[PDB]
Amino acid sequence: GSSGSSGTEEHVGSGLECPVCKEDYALGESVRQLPCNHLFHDSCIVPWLEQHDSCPVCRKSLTGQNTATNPPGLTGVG
Ligand SMILES: [Zn+2]
Ligand SMILES: [Zn+2]
Repeated sequence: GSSGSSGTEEHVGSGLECPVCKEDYALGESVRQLPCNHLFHDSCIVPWLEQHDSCPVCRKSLTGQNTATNPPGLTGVG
């Protein structure tokens, strides 16, 4: 009958679609991984962390040292 398998690699394409838009990834699509084991589109997270600086899913504090930390961009930012 039907014989064949591939598996579930870290980033192969298994329910890993970006949560920000809930669409999907792409070999060429620049993806970003979080310290909480959560990936996100380099175009969905970039503009996110620069506003919340956390995970849009679990919001896992992406900082441990003192508050004094390099800014996401320029004072202008909200
Ligand atoms: Zn996205
Ligand atoms: Zn997370």
